[PDB]
Amino acid sequence: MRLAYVKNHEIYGEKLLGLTLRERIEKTLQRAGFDVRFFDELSLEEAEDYLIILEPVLILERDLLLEGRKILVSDGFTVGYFFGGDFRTVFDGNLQSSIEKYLSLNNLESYEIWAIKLSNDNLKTAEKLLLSSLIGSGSKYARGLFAAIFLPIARLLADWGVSPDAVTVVGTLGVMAGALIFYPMGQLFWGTVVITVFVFSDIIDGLMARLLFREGPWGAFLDSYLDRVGDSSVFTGIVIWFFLGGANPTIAILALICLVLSSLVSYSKARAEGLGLTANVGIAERSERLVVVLVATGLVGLGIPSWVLLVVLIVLAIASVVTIFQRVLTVREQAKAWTA
Amino acid sequence: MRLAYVKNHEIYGEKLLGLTLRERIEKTLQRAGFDVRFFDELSLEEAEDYLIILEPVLILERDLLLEGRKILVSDGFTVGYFFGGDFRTVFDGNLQSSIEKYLSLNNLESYEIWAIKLSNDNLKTAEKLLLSSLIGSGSLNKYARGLFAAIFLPIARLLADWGVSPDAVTVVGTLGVMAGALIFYPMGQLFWGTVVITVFVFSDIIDGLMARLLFREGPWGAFLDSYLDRVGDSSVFTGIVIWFFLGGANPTIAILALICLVLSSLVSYSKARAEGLGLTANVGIAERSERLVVVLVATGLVGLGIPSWVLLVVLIVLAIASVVTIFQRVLTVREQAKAWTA
Ligand SMILES: [Mg+2]
Ligand SMILES: [Mg+2]
Ligand SMILES: [Mg+2]
Ligand SMILES: [Mg+2]
Repeated sequence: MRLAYVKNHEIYGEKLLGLTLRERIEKTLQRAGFDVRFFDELSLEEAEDYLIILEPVLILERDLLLEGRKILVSDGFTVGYFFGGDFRTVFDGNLQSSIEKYLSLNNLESYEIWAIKLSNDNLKTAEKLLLSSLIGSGSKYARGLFAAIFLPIARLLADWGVSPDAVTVVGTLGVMAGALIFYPMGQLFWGTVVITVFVFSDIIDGLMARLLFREGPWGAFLDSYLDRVGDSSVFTGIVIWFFLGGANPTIAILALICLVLSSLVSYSKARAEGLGLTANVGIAERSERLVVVLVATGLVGLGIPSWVLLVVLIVLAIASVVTIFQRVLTVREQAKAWTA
Repeated sequence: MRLAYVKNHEIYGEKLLGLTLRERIEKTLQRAGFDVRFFDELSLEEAEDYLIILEPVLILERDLLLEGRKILVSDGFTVGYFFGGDFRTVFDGNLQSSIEKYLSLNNLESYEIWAIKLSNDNLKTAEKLLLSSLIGSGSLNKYARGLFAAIFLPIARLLADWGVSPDAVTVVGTLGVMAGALIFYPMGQLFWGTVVITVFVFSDIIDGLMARLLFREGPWGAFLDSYLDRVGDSSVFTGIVIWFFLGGANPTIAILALICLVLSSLVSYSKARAEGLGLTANVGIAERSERLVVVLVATGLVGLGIPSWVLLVVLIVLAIASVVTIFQRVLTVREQAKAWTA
């Protein structure tokens, strides 16, 4: 059993991005496999590991792995100590004496972590940093600019108490509204701007789920599922429009083939992960495919010749096919390697 | 190291459903984590576990779990003995004496297994039983089940003798379905397309049987079956959609087919992704073969000239069933996740 004692502070009560700093550090430490005890004055319990944080601190590092005794530091600051169970036979109720004694007794290296010391003045800074910590793998210059463009939305939704599931669902309904209503009507441009607007909700729900500590398998599932639904709806709309009012059967056929191939490309990865093996490899990514399809469709909606769309649909189809082939090949390799 | 000694016989060399009985028992014992030694006369080696099979026997039980010393029996028959390492200090070179002495020394309980004693006369029977043990059929009458196994015995024999792999069967079958769906249907031949698809559809059951029979049960097999099954169904709906959007001149049917295509993809993806996440969802009102049956029968009927609204109705009902299936799966995985946090 691992125990972590954190000292109470005045600033731990402040609310940051929907949680308090106290609950946030507590849940953070919980993610590290520690049972958290808040203390004004320490009463030690029998256990194996002891992680002692004194000064108020915001830990920005996502995965913290603590193995063996050591000292926790950020930019010259000492944020906390990690002592083993032996320290229970040391601590006499005086802090510095027991610390310096355990340090004279034990030789410990220094471990670098991503953290910021809390102060009343730098809270804004802390918030900014916290926002920056959520990112990746993202777009690195572009990533920095990126955090800047999606930071206010995440901040706003976090402050209003909006859940990420709500965001995912609303976004998908928006995409469905653009794809299944405007497109069959023959409005390709406005449909495209609606879809494009409500598509970034995937990245939004990821930031909010990460920010609010909710995460989980359900979260991952929902993002993936609704993402699939979204793409399928987009292609469905294209297919419908060009089969009827668009009066272009060949585009409609290519779009339909792309719909099916998309479903199959997603299903390959999903089913593979289901068998316990893995396949992340493919040339075609959801956002890139989305981008080319949306840009082409929008262009055609502004009057660009439809053969551009024909070409892009051909290329996307072929890319989906070779991606499928790649995935099937690597899962084959994995299986045959697993049997041996 | 675990050792299993099986005594050599004249009939072990005979080939049954593509393998010899000898290789079959050896590979069976290999699946149990045993190193197999075939012997005309026993030479014992130092080891931990000793599994001794004397009489020629075809073991029909799939998973055999052996923990601790015990006696192996099938329907009153005693098929073999399981002795520990101590038996190395017993065997003096006589078989019967050391076995009966060790049986007099040690009290071992009796474990029931599914197996059949080999004889020259009953070979046909054995073949039948093995076949019957390998094939599943969902919700089939025991008469219907017997009949079904009876109709696939010649097929299994033929494919086993010709050297055809189960992968070959799955792929060929899927190509057949695709040939029916993406060629005949867009041409406007719904009936013949339907008969092509219906003919090449049973290949799923065939590849399951062959993969089980030839002992290739691995993760690759499951992957390939699932994937090509998805490809097949998607191709079927794709064909329907294409035909009815252009020459079939029925936009509402085409739309219903497209919606069903998407919902099908989503219903499958739900299960695949759920399993990927480590949770499970086997629950839904709709099963693949039943859906296949109603769709194919309706489409074929329309292809023989029956009015297309029948197909419209069946597509609506199938759509709704897919939707509620989606609800069940999403709801239960939600329940599981929320239950997992608690
Ligand atoms: Mg998302
Ligand atoms: Mg996503
Ligand atoms: Mg099969
Ligand atoms: Mg199958």
